[PDB]
Amino acid sequence: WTISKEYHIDEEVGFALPNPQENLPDFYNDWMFIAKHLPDLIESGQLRERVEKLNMLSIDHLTDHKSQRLARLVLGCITMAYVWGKGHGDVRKVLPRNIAVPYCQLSKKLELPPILVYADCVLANWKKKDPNKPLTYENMDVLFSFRDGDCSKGFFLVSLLVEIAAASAIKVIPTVFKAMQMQERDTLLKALLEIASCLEKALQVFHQIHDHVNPKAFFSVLRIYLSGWKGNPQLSDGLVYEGFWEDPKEFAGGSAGQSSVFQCFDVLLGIQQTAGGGHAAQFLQDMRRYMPPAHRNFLCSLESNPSVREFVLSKGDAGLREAYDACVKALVSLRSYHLQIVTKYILIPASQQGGTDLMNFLKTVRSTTEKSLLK
Ligand code: HEM
Ligand SMILES: O[C@H](C[C@H]1c2c(F)cccc2-c2cncn21)[C@H]1CC[C@H](O)CC1
Repeated sequence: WTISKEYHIDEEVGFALPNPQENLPDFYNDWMFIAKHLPDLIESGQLRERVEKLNMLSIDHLTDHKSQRLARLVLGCITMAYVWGKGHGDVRKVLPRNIAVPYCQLSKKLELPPILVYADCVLANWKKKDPNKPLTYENMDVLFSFRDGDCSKGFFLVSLLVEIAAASAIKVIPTVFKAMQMQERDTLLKALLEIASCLEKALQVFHQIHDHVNPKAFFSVLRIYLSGWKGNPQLSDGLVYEGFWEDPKEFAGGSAGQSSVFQCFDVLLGIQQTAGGGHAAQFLQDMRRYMPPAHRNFLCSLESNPSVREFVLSKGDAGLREAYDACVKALVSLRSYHLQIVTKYILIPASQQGGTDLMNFLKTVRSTTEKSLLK
């Protein structure tokens, strides 16, 4: 009773793909070579030609979901490398048909947009060095990078380690809703203290970012390859997916608003982050379309259950209010620390070279979390 079945949420890894596939069938060896040698092919300036000189491979040889997730990540990384190139200005506004058609095919099959997404580069872009050793940074590695010294391993692994840390709270969600219907007051308080404990533990995981991500490398390099073609001046009308669409289609770039973890606690605790017409709420709602289907289904199914904030508010129980508030406080702590990280990794490098609009969105989301406190 957690239903890792219907909503595809693993007990230890959570929204992450449990044990992602490292290699694709030999049929797709031409795809795998490009994706694995992206730093070299970009630096040498022969990535684009090597992509242009590909044959349209059929997505029919991708049998299981794991291989379909790998190919999504493989083609997603190739697309970002093709579009952005060296990342200095020369942008390709047309994705070749031999890449654009199979990518769009597999994208429709997995109900995800044809752009690199959080679920590709974080949830499915990992492996454990020794399978018998635990899930720790030191025992882990990413499958794909963009450039040498892009700090993508540190960026993707720390996001994943945070996502895994938060999974420990997702398994107590059924207990929260059942304790509410059965009116098991003490169980609900204990369940809320357990969620708060897990979110407090996930804050220490964030600390690891400083050890494996450099401000200059993230801002001047990594940031470029995660950028998309929705509201982007250097791709005004979007990107053309050759032989699939007639018109250039606009797709949003990489966003952690695509992480189901933070969105599900915002829903669970009844923090009005999606409710309203404002930019912040609209953006977070849009990013749900960039999540795997089972995961966006879990978020609306949580919305379909009675409110935890309203239940706690309906009772003159200080102990239940304190437990609920510990969860909210743990979320404000994560977002307050995250705002400090964004100052180091975006605000300062930008000053030594937009960023204010990103700061406003984050401060608003944090504000909304802060205002959800009962007191
Ligand atoms: C170098 C470190 C990091 C930087 C520079 C960074 C930057 C940003 C920026 C600029 C945003 C603005 C909105 C967007 O994504 O479109 C954002 C949002 C977000 N980031 Fe990070 N981030 C970092 C690390 C992390 C990590 C490790 C996580 C863990 C999962 C994370 C979780 C989030 C979440 C959940 C959001 C959505 C806003 C919210 O719900 O508060 N970020 N981040
Ligand atoms: O915030 C965006 C980046 C986004 C993101 C990925 F994309 C991939 C993996 C993890 C994360 C993450 C953590 N916290 C924010 N994120 C960033 C992308 C480039 C844009 O130009 C500016 C926003």
